[PDB]
Amino acid sequence: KIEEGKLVIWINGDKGYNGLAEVGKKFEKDTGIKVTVEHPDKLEEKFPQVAATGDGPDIIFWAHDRFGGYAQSGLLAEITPDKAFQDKLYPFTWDAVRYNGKLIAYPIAVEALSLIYNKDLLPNPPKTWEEIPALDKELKAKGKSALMFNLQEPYFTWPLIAADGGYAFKYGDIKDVGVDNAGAKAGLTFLVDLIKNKHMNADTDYSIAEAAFNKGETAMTINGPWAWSNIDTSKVNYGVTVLPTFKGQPSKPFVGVLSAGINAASPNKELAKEFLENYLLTDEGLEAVNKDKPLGAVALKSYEEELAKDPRIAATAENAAKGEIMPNIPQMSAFWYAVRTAVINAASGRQTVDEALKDAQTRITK
Repeated sequence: KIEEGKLVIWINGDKGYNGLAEVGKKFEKDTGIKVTVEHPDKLEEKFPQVAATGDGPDIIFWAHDRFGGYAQSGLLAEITPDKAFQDKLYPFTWDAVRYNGKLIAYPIAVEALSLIYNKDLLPNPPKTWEEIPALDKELKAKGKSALMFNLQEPYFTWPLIAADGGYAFKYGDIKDVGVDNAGAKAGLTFLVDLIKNKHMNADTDYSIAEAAFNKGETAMTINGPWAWSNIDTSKVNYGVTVLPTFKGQPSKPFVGVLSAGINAASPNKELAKEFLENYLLTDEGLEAVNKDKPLGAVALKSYEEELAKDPRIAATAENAAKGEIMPNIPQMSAFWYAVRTAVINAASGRQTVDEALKDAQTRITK
């Protein structure tokens, strides 16, 4: 099964696995324990198959949303950091790793959508959604549009739909979803109106929105940190800020937390805890991973205050703190399917905000 006296770590190849490997050697030279870092493909799929037979890595890195399912099968060890350490990280990053009331992973990085704007076309971006319809009319007078973002994926529209009262699964509880409540309806209605008044096209997807923004056709777009590299090479003078409010309340973008779990079958749990708590989750450890490939916003308060010197990271973290934690539970799949259909049928008059959303509520509660 899992070897004793060492650490095998799994993380995705699109991360700073080389940087994490450096943090490992730093551990080796300090204990004599070899830390092997691997980045298998479909690792999010291989874990539940190797761990089930008592095998696999000691530590697995991945987005928090898949961890609920791992802990459901008892593949994850309940971690136990003391109050002192828990305080070194942002409180909300911890709610992302709580399952059935217990902590099942350490939060590493934070991710969330932000409002991106062309500083040349829009010196002062709108603080609210309600002021966007008007703004678009002004920009139309010059041949430019106000906003353009992916409308096909609920992941991009959820921020608005949930701004006022809207929410996925109630914190923990699965029989309590806020998809067809008054808030979600108000938000989706405002979204559909923008499409009806021609302020936005119902066929706008990711590629179209990105092209429009980079070619300088539209003033704003909603995207994540993974999109910045594209805009940089576009030269366009852009900025990243907090998302607009809707009816006085903040937009609720889903939050993704890159988490580090400990294999339940691992005989090196104490070592894993040592590595993660005193070697990785430190300003030096994270700065070694971030240098390889940026993590975005981090859960470690001390280091995050250092990364926030970037606008873009600071905006990411602000939007996240106000966001909603992606459904950690396994019932997540239904939600995405249900909401996606609703927004689409709602946008193309196939159904009304009431019908669409109501059908989505049942589909998820079943």
